[PDB]
Amino acid sequence: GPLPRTVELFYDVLSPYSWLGFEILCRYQNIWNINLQLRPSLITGIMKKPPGLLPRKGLYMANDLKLLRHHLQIPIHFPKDFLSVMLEKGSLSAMRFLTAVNLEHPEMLEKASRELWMRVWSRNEDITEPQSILAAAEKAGMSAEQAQGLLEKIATPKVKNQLKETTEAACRYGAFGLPITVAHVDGQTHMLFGSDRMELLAHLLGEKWMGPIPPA
Amino acid sequence: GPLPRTVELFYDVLSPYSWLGFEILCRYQNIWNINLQLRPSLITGIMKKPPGLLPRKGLYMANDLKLLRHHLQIPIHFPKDFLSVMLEKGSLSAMRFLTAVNLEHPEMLEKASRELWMRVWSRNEDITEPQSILAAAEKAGMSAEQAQGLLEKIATPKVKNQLKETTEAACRYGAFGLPITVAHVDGQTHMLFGSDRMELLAHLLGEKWMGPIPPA
Repeated sequence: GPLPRTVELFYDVLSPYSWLGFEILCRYQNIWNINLQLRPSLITGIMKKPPGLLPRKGLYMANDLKLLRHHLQIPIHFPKDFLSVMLEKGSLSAMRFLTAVNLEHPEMLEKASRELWMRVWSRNEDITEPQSILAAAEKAGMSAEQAQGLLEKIATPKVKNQLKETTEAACRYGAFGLPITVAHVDGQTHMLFGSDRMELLAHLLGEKWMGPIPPA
Repeated sequence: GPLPRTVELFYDVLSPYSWLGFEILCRYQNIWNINLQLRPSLITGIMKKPPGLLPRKGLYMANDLKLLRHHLQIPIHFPKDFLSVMLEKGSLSAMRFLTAVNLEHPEMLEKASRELWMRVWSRNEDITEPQSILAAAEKAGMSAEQAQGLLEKIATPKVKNQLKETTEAACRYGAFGLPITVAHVDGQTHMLFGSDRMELLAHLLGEKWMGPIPPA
């Protein structure tokens, strides 16, 4: 039959909306005729303040994630401590780990990514310490040795360069933030920003949109 | 039967995404059990730069409106001249006119608003000159005298104050930009930003989402 359309998702586990778009795409990956390609990326390679105590956009995000938790049925929870803190700690080791997973055991990438989001954006757990990464990896179903082997590659030139190259690809697609979803279909390439454009994606693909929680 | 839910749309004809959200809402106004309340507002009362020649977000908007023209079937066209120019000229008279229409002939507000968007965001026509406003009003189906009568009220304290008050209401709902859609349902008030959250709105209302172009 006709070849599946490649849909690339560029994401960083530090991004709440990246998780939301990720889950919607994963839900459609065996329904639509697509080749979902996960692209672990680093927001700090892309991103190029209000004096008010409680900025309007910050309030909006807090309210929005509350609604989207229910709408998408994803257990996303705003962190108990300052967002600034999670963000300052960063996701470098985590994204390098996911890059290593992509290179060695791509079939584990989806669950590994989900488990890291579950730490940072569901349970408010650290994702910068080695033990933290390993905990997520083992929850994803990786063996301790497998996870430890991948952990040891986080700082290798190959993994560091792959993450840079993937992040650069996002930039070349016009990314000003994550997530971006890139569909290659009908002889064109389309970049969509955020988690709220999946119905438009469906239309680009000529596929049926059944909402953020499609049936069996 | 149960009372319709009030859904407020705060908009400025200078905003392209306000037009898009407007049309989707107007399409559902007699399908869902809602009382659609149009709220003419002024972006300049709410809004509180990249050195690069062609900023990424500007490219994104250009590409996005191209896709959305087809997805929503709305004849939106990026202006031939600099956006900065349309924006510098502003929409003050136009939004005051629409405020006057809301106060005197609310049943004409939908078409009057549409015709002003058709000028600025479809045909790249001026919306600051009196003759421009009148042209849109007459296209909406207003009599020349009716339109002229409203035009003469643009600078009255009553109209000026109403526009300020409406814009202030948007601010009090947390607006950091337009459009915002405010649904009062199930004992809560929810503010949604932009034109891409209408499926979420449907879910809040317990109504069926049939895409941006619902059937008869």
